[PDB]
Amino acid sequence: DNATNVKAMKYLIEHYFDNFKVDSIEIIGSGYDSVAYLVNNEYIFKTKFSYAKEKAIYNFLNTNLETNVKIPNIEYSYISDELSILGYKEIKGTFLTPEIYSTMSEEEQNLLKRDIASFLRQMHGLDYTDISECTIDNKQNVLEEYILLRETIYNDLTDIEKDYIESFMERLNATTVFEGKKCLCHNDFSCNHLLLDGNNRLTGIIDFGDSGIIDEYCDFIYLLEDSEEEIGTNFGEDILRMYGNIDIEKAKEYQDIVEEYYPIETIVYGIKNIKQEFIENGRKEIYKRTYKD
Ligand SMILES: Nc1nc2c(ncn2[C@@H]2O[C@H](COP(=O)(O)OP(=O)(O)NP(=O)(O)O)[C@@H](O)[C@H]2O)c(=O)[nH]1
Ligand SMILES: NC[C@H]1O[C@H](O[C@H]2[C@H](O[C@@H]3O[C@H](CO)[C@@H](O)[C@H]3O)[C@@H](O)[C@H](N)C[C@@H]2N)[C@H](N)[C@@H](O)[C@@H]1O
Ligand SMILES: [Cl-]
Ligand SMILES: [Mg+2]
Ligand SMILES: [Mg+2]
Repeated sequence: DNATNVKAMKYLIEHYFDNFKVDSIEIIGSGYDSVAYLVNNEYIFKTKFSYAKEKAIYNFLNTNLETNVKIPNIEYSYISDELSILGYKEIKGTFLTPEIYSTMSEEEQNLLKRDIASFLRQMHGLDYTDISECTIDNKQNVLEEYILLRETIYNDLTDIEKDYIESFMERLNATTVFEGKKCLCHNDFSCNHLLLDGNNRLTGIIDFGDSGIIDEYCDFIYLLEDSEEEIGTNFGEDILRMYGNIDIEKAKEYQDIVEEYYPIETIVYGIKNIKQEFIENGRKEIYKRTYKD
């Protein structure tokens, strides 16, 4: 089942990109709706059975970004309703993790943080007129997701579940954090998308698949996150200081609101994609959070 999925994708790549010969192909990653392949120890091929926005973003950034940090440069694309494939040369490096960060010297850490702040400053500073179609309004997306809840499963939720959702919506309505600067954000800027070179400096960034014109605060939500997957609040805070001209408390409020939203986001994903286990997981997560002392 490892060896069979790969054969079909080898076939599709050779069918759709005429002169492309697959000598080797293995799985390097996968979401719940996509799979990524390392081909010829040289190319990444991201694939999905339903990437046009993602392509437009790479094409916009490879034109306009001034940076030594490498990003996917799309050489192969096939995009249709039922299948999408993007291919580009693998960016070489090692992914940032907590464990690697804790072994870096104070100075090594500082340089990495400066590299990050610098990349974000450059991306957030772009004139985004040429990708203006790629706007994203998170508040309005939540209101629309909430309506879909009300139209589907909300009435069958428990009272505890409903209180969690209502209490979130009360907070969404009171917050000011969606009313600030908009700019082009990576919008999934977690350390599993950041690549280091042999000196532990930022050498590449991947997965601009959720990128768009959105609140400036968006690109700090994972840098600020306190979890096993991410480095820590202090990492995000120092990066925020280095980046400058940004209200740190509101960045944290933004991050905290999105974190509160995660279980509802999980439920909504379950409804939209008809996957009951996601509905169950998000509801379960509500109980876990409700009972943490
Ligand atoms: N070293 C390296 N790995 C890459 C590169 N591009 C993708 N990957 C690997 O492929 C995995 C999946 O890639 P990614 O762009 O994050 O897509 P995804 O997040 O699973 N899919 P989607 O963005 O559609 O949800 C990554 O976790 C990483 O391991 C690359 O340029 N270099
Ligand atoms: N894996 C548990 C964590 O999930 C979320 O964080 C991840 C976050 O959320 C993913 O959402 C998936 C479900 O749709 C999930 O599979 C996620 O990977 C992801 O977008 C980042 N690139 C990596 C983040 N660390 C939460 N915001 C975080 O609080 C929680 O600790
Ligand atoms: Cl359920
Ligand atoms: Mg990814
Ligand atoms: Mg992605």
